[PDB]
Amino acid sequence: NVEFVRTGYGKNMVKVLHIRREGNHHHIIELIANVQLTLKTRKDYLTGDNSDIIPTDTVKNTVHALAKLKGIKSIESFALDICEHFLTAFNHVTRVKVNIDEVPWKRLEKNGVEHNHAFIHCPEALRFCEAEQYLSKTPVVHSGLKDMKVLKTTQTGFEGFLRDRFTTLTDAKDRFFCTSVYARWRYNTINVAFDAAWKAVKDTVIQKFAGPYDRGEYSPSVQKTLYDTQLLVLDRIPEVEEIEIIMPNQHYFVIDMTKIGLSNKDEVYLPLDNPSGNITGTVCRKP
Amino acid sequence: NVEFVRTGYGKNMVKVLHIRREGNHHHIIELIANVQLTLKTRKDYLTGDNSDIIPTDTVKNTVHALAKLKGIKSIESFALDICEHFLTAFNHVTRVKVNIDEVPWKRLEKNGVEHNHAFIHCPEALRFCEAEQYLSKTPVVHSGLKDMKVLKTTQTGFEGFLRDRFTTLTDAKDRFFCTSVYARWRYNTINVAFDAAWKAVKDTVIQKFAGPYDRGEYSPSVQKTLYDTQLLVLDRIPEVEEIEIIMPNQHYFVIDMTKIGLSNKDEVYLPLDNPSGNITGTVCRKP
Amino acid sequence: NVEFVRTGYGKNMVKVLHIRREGNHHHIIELIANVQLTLKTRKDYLTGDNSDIIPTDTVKNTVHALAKLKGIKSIESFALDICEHFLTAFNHVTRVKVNIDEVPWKRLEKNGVEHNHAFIHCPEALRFCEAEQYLSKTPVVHSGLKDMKVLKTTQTGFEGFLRDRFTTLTDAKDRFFCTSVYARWRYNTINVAFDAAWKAVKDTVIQKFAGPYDRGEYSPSVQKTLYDTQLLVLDRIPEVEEIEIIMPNQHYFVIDMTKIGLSNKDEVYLPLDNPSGNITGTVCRKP
Amino acid sequence: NVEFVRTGYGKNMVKVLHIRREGNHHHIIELIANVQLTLKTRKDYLTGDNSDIIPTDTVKNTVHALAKLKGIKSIESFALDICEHFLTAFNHVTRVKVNIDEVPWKRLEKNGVEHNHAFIHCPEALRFCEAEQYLSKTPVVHSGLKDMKVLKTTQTGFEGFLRDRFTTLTDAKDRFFCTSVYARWRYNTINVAFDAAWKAVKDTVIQKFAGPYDRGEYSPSVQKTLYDTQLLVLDRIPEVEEIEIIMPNQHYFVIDMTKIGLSNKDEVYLPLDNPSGNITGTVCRKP
Repeated sequence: NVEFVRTGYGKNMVKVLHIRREGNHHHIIELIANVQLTLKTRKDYLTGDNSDIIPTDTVKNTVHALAKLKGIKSIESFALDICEHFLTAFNHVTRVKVNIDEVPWKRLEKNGVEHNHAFIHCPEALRFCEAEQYLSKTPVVHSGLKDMKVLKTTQTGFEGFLRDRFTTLTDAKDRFFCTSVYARWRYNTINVAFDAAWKAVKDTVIQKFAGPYDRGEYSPSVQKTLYDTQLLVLDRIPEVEEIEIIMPNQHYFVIDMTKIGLSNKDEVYLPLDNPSGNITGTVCRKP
Repeated sequence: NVEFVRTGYGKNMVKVLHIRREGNHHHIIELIANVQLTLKTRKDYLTGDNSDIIPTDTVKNTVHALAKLKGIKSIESFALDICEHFLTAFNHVTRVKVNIDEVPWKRLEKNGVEHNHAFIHCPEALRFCEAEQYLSKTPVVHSGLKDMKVLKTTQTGFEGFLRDRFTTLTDAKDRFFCTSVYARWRYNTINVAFDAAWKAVKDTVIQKFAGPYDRGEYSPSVQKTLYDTQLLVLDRIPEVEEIEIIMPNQHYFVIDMTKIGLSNKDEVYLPLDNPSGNITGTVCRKP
Repeated sequence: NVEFVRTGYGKNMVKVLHIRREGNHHHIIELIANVQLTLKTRKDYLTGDNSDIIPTDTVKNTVHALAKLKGIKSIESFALDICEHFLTAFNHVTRVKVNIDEVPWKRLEKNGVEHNHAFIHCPEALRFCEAEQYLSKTPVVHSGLKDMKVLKTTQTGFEGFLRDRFTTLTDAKDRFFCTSVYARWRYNTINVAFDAAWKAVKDTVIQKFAGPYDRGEYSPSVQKTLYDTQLLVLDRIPEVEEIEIIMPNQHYFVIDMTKIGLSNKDEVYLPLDNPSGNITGTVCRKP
Repeated sequence: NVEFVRTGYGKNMVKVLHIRREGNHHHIIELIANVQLTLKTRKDYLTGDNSDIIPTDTVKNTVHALAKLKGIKSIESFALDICEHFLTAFNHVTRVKVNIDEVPWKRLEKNGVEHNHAFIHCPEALRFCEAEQYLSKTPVVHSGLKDMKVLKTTQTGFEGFLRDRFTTLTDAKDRFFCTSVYARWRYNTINVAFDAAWKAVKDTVIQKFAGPYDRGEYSPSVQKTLYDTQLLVLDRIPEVEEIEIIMPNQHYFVIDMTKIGLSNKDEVYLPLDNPSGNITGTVCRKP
């Protein structure tokens, strides 16, 4: 024979919007939710016995209901509520994992004035989270951002690297740096101001990336920029225990025009989709 | 036997970023361009004669070159320069059409302070344009916006429609209205303040959709909203001669939970991707 | 001040699958349909009067309904039925347009035996159609194929073209030719064997592109290959009156490796997404 | 303060096509590659020291060069060569992980003869792999298939499930089953006939999904179909050690037409993108 390494089932792509009407003032949150369950029994896989299966339509129905019953403050707490539900409202469930994405609605805003009930879509950075809980254990939550495409046109360089027989790249004291940042962090407590924690992380990444809006900040290696950002998050948000960052390097190359008799000294650039540099890192607090 | 009704060829997906730097204060524009040429001879089609063909690679080189030589003030004027170039540098080109999309870079901004050289991607709406010119004739420019996703949670209704065998819909005094607006307008002259124009059209659409940030504005049929915005655009911008608008109705339905013994008082909603209402309209000035 | 040039509304992305079970042998057709209606009255746009509006939900319901009632033999005939219905079941509808996309289900098959009820998704090319009819007029049908990606590794060249100030490209005796074909043709009668005609066009396109299967056939100009195919379709199918073809030129370049001291003698190629050649043409029968 | 958990960097989306010409017979492989390296030194993150950095542009060139130098027989073998190189041509590299996706070119074929140099795109299923190697250690290869959309119109059901407060679903003896299979397996030796292994796994999955092309095989639970496929994969291919399979449930629901006074007798269906059932599992050989 064989041996199970891992099982799970659930409903994916459960889209939902929750509204809270105050005055004429509406609060809105829309997300796409994915829930996975692990069972104590594997008779479902072994012999096709369905008697312990919560039907995927039902888990769909449950997410909708919990939205009504518990309400939705943040994507994280909702995830935690879904988790706790499947672990306490049932007995044969050993593990539940919720991954949800938030739909980036932004309240319409004419300088300081905010519309009571109109919103526009602004994918600046995309918010997501995950909450995973084992039966009778304290839950684990990750939060993160993705697709934050930022661009700086100077105060970046790359020099003094290893040259080998396959190397053709020449040194550069100045070059574009364009990325689409992805970040994912684990919390040390279930007790966090999630909305606020999130904002802080985001603001940190953009900040160490851009530096002072005046003179900028020179960055000599995206590795070092990446590490410096990690450390800054860990100081500002004590409840973050671990942080992972992915920074693609989406290239803009100066178009050489000598073969057509023009001298293009860094006016016109060719944005190149593929391929792309990729720079990663995951750091945690010394236990 | 047969007859040509229409020919064209060129290069598509020509990406470019043009930068203009004042020391540490940098200005940028990035776009994706498509250009098409029509030739006087069809010997290329009839007999495979390449004697009159301007290679697509040359069209690419040219878009690159003109970006350096002419600079890029707007995606529209860039579009007009490409049209003019191929009609005057050659004798046998009868028509040229350039369709271009702007990559929506936004200068980074915190609390009134704006970064000298850093950008974020937050597409309220995506900008695009077209310029089409025949030999020795005056060129025609269209400009437009797309993928502007907006949501209204109230101040919309839909009642008093026709019932037939297939109608199941009941009257509604109040409901969500969500759309992803697309608009395209033909200018009556090449003499336009393009940046201010495009923004003016956008702001008009958002303002008429949302209404006052105080109370909103009721709309009984999206057709009328569509029509009203058209008229409003024709008042606000004299150089616009014709305007087309497509408004999807991307649906948000109140989830019935009675089958699970809960009463959902318009709190939790189901976003439904497909299908979607589609309401279009095209209006021009009466000569 | 103003004047309508064009109006229309409807429901889009209406997905539907129809099944016809004879023995244990199931026949299936799945499509995504979008229908647009034009009304005699414009009081809906002008004054928010909905009394002539056939609700888009009803348009949705009707497409589901006609499917049961008329059944679905082809997307073209279904499109024609939708047309006929809205024109004959109402009097205030002046125009209806149905554009349909077909989901490329292919019956599962191992060694000549065909599963009675299992299917796999292998979109060699994607099929679509359009039907447009004016009140009490004879309808017009278009059919076409899209996203048919094919590649040749030889028997193509591009020499004897124009050099101008911006040309850098040299003669090429041999090169890859890769495209993603789009074709769209109008029938001169509603009386067509649609499944057979469509297949005929497709086979013509690939055959004139690729064959004979041994040594292939040299083509000196993509313009000419496109054209010869237009003539071959017009010879094989008397009911096609007009045909349009678009062929992107998706580039594969031999990677120059001399700068790293290797000689790449046309072994390793760079597939490049952007930019792309584009070659178009529309010819019709000499009336 | 802190301590590293995981570092890595490289080039992503490296596209490559390798051609091998015999007679008139051309062989082709087109793939897209991702390479990640881990270094012994962390001076790069700590202080922005680049003296140990192999530039991503170099990794791109290395990949290109290796395609020419070593050739490309399978995407797995190419992956292993890239691993091998960076670990042996250098000293400071502690780990390399390469991920490759294959572009599904299929040789064009009519009436028993196969074209010598023409291909068409039929992603029946999409192939991919991963090779990860630590310095001086034995490398690990995973391979997989994805986006295999298969559909059956009968021989599936779902009954005898667990009921709770949020359940509305009723027993169902017969229903459509549409999935888009994803499977990924680890080999216990890097010494494998990859092309055949791949193919066997693929055919096994479509095999067990459809049952006999005559009567099908009744299936009561995708968990069992899932598990059943996993064991047949492990018995037919001794070199796969662990197997992961994910199967979405892309729903096709019978359209109730009674509210418009029709009986839709399991003829017409609504395909639903969202939400989707999801059933996963990972089983391995017991050590």
